[PDB]
Amino acid sequence: SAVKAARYGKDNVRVYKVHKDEKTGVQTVYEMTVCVLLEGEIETSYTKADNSVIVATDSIKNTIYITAKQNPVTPPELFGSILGTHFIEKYNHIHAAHVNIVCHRWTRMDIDGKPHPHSFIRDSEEKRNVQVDVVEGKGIDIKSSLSGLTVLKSTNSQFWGFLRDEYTTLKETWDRILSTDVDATWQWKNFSGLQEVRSHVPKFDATWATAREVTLKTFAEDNSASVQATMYKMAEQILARQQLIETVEYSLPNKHYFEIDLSWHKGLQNTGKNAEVFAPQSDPNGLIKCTVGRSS
Amino acid sequence: SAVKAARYGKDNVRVYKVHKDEKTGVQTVYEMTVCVLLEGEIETSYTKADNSVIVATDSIKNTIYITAKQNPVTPPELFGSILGTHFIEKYNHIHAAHVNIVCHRWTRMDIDGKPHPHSFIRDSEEKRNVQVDVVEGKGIDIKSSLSGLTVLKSTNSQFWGFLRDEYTTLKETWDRILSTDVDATWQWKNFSGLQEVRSHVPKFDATWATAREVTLKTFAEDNSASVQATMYKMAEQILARQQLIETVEYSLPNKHYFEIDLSWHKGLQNTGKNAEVFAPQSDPNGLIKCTVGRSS
Amino acid sequence: SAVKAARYGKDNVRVYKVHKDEKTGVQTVYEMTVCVLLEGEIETSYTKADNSVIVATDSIKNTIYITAKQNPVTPPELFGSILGTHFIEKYNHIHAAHVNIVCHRWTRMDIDGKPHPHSFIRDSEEKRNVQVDVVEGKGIDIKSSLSGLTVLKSTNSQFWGFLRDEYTTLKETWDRILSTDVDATWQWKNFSGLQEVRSHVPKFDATWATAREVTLKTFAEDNSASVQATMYKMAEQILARQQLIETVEYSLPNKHYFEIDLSWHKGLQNTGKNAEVFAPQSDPNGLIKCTVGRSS
Amino acid sequence: SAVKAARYGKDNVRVYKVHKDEKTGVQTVYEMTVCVLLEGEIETSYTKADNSVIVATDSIKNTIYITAKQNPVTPPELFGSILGTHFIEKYNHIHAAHVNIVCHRWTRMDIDGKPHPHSFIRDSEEKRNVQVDVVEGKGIDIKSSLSGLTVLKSTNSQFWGFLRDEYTTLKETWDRILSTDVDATWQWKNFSGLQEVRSHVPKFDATWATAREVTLKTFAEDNSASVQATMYKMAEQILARQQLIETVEYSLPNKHYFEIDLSWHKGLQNTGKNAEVFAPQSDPNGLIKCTVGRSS
Ligand SMILES: O=c1[nH]c(=O)c2nn[nH]c2[nH]1
Ligand SMILES: O=c1[nH]c(=O)c2nn[nH]c2[nH]1
Ligand SMILES: O=c1[nH]c(=O)c2nn[nH]c2[nH]1
Ligand SMILES: O=c1[nH]c(=O)c2nn[nH]c2[nH]1
Ligand SMILES: [K+]
Ligand SMILES: [K+]
Ligand SMILES: [K+]
Ligand SMILES: [K+]
Ligand SMILES: [K+]
Ligand SMILES: [K+]
Ligand SMILES: [K+]
Ligand SMILES: [K+]
Repeated sequence: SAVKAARYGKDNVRVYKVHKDEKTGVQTVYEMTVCVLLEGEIETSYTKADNSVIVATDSIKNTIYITAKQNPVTPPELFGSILGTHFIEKYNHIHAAHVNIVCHRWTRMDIDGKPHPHSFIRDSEEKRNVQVDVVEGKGIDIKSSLSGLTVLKSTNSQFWGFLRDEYTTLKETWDRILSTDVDATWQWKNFSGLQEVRSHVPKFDATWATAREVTLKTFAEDNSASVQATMYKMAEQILARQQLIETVEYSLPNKHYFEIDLSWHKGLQNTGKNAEVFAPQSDPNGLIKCTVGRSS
Repeated sequence: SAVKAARYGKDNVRVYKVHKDEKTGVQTVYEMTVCVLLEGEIETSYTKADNSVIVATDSIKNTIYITAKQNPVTPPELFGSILGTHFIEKYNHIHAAHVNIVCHRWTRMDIDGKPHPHSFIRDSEEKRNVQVDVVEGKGIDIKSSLSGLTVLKSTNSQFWGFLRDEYTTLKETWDRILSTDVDATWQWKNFSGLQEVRSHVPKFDATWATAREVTLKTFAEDNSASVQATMYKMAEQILARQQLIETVEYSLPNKHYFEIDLSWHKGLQNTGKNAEVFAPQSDPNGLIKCTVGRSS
Repeated sequence: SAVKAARYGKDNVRVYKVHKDEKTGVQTVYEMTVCVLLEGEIETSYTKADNSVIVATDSIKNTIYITAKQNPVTPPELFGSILGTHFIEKYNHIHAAHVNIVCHRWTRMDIDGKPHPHSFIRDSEEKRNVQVDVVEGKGIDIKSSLSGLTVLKSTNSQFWGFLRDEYTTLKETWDRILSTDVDATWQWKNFSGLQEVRSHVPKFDATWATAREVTLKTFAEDNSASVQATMYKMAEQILARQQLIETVEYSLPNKHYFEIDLSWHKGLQNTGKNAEVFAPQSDPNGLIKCTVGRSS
Repeated sequence: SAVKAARYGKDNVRVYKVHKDEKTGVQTVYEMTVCVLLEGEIETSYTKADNSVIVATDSIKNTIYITAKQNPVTPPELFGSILGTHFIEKYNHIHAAHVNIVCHRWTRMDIDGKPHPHSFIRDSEEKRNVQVDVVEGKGIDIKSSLSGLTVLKSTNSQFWGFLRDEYTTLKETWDRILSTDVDATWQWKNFSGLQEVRSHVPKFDATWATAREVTLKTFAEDNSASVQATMYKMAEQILARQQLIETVEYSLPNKHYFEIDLSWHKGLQNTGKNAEVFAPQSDPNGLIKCTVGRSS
């Protein structure tokens, strides 16, 4: 027995930060949940009860608050990079910092057609996330993503031409409902360190916007041949609009809505072109995944 | 031993309905979760294993789909009334139908500044609900509500002047964060039956809008003296804008955001007027309730 | 507009307490989640921004910890009564205290066939709860319950003889699966105050045990004619074994397990007497309720 | 743009299976949730709308039921291997099958001290899982695990000697509460195919038992120097008791229970050796991970 891999830290650290413009009086809020796990020469904490190598997770928690107090918390890619870099620069024996950040939505309220200076609404459970891995001597690897974006289209979704054998019962369809929870991730080119990350700061919010916009427009306008075909179109467009991204990954559940045959009741017609009332299925659900990169 | 009270039925029935305009091609979707519990001369099903008095919950499920297929599913107040009335009119021994409906949000997508004809987004977990109790010989009682409306204001919330004794540690404040999940219910005047409910149909969507609008504006503009004082203002305004409502009830959690003293670290100032980074508290939470009616 | 009803306090207060026997070294842990809402002459806090009538919810939180420190936290019926009584005795303007307690399971671990002195396991999400309403001049009303007790029987459950009409599709069955999450509540005779509650302390744990035992044995041995018939048998037995209880209420979901016809695949037989593989249904679910009292 | 990676299938497929002994009348139930994702020459389904390469996820669902009907569903390692092998043997273009199975607990009820023939109870949310990856030409890789095993010890947990600097506030302790949700995984040596997996069937249940037993005993008896030190002891013991396992991985959250200083209230002593009432913390939580292998 020997330690082959190990990391530890503090998870689920909720953090809120407010910015107050003294000139305009407008306030802006940010809320996130942070997790920081460290790697390094810490094996002895596991094998010899040597806690001298342990930067207490409680201390990691304090550090998250302190860093948020002295640095911008947005874009999350930047905050994560600053936070991760701190650990590998401050502690000689810590060689990797793994920072995950989940950003919660606090959209400014519009009252009587005017943006309110200090009132916000949680419009959607959709999240914007980042996974920032700061590895000593190996720069900063960043994976940005949007998740929990739940959508549905009532038509212009099809699924036919699939393999049919003795295990097949699914009927081909040229008009079905398509609903999913979008989980899209774009992996950035490795960054040499904080300076390079900072040099590209504007691209983070811009690329998130691009990803979300491409996602929504493609979902709404593509007369889908399958979840697979539609998600690929999203990925290729995103790669074409941001050269600093290496790959785009999508994980999409096919949240099924089943037709309900009611012909047994007074010959009521509710299937095919007559389908109006459907039964949303909680489970099971198809799960379609794809990682798209640039061709050589 | 004897049955003092009893009701049974089907809960968590997911229902989706689509409307397709053949003229414009625009489609509109509706999704809800329905629960129908019946009351009546059914005691023998419990005491003598007499299932002859039982309208199978599976049949109640079928009835929900059938009713949704042959009637409008909006406003929910109407659908609930139609569904409830069906049970007490169809079965002589059933004297009460309790219908609960949770409406899920499927907001039409805007693509390139134009509303899309058949694509929707789940913008928020906020729900619009109704509890419709159809009692034979006693009309229809309806309670409408909005829930899961999560908001936050970064200032203009205060709390001072409260009772202070040996159990008190809370410091008075003239500037704090206020965040809550709004659960507001407006109880309608009893309706004599389906005809009367139908005669007031336009008022349901209109009153829901009023309640939501009053909620948001009051929350955003009231320099709150307490959750209690602010919620009362919301209630009185709603009662003043809809004569057919008898009471307005609010249940609001005070989702605390605690200041974080960081002065122990290099004299960092993060409290009082210097407070920027806060610790959102998952629990516990204050819970403030109030039912407001008209004065005599 | 006027306040018709109002209550406020602190919800979701997590509390852990440990007892350490200095003689044996054996430690025993207790964990619960408490909610205390107060009623009284507090209308002005809502109508006039008068916080002088408000016992801060933060103070209510402190009081919960203090009371747990100076009193037994079990049985929950007792702790709830002590806590509720404190508020109506300490504050002249507070006339009702509503205490809800959810008790979490921390069962002592058995290691090598011997009970461990200080290690515990969360065996099941099943909870033991109490709702204690202390009303000045009207004694103490207590509702005890067990919830989250999930069970399943693979046979000896039937359902036939139910009403059949044009809305019915359910096939009669003489052998089906029955699974539910038991929520059982026994309402105690009103107690005049703390002294009377204390005089009956042993009966609380004893009655909870009786309720759980009757529930499990009846569920396992009754060749069920319906959920209704089986739950009634449980209720009548509990009432017969504890004279101080006035009513017993059950709320049981019928968590359906559907047969899967596989005859389309190589004539595979998986229905009726050949049924082996089933599809558990997440939703919808039947919901059966009954409140049983003593006959006159 | 080109597909770099892709897999798809059906997730959250609930499955129940019952075994009925005609001789004794004793019935035994099994319930699980299955996910099967396939890999292979399917890129064209994403890039050219070529569904001919798609084995419908609905068909994958049917296959799960069929396989469960014609094969043992336990141990899960075996069922997963059989199911995964089916896909790569049946479809020439499918080269990998990824099978995840979550086993739910249905423990036989004991009534009056006797095991009941057909009644079960969900004793704990603890799960037994497997991840079976069947790769054509590369055998079968299996990762077995237990998760959701929630435990707590009230003493014999310590944490001192950790790094202390300007970010540290945590006080050293020689007596604290330790609670966690155990997630333990043991990775098996690669198996050449179904025959080899079948040849080791008895070892699966035996090793799961060993892992659970070592986990519970070590947690209860180790006067813990840290979560790190205690989890390592568990891992090394498991590796020493099953030669066919290559690594053991633990992921443990440190679910904090904070002391509550009540000295501000009548000098009440509730800290240090006087600590009785604690505040369980929902978040944040430490997260400690380690993968232990055999030394060379
Ligand atoms: O067991 C522990 N391990 C840790 O790494 C730690 N950090 N703070 N408290 C802790 N406890
Ligand atoms: O036990 C049952 N009670 C019911 O009321 C019912 N309705 N459908 N199936 C049922 N099973
Ligand atoms: O708005 C508030 N109402 C209350 O009753 C209270 N108690 N503590 N803090 C509070 N804030
Ligand atoms: O879009 C889809 N992709 C699939 O792979 C599939 N399988 N069944 N239905 C499906 N729909
Ligand atoms: K370093
Ligand atoms: K699918
Ligand atoms: K009737
Ligand atoms: K409060
Ligand atoms: K009083
Ligand atoms: K039912
Ligand atoms: K193959
Ligand atoms: K920790």
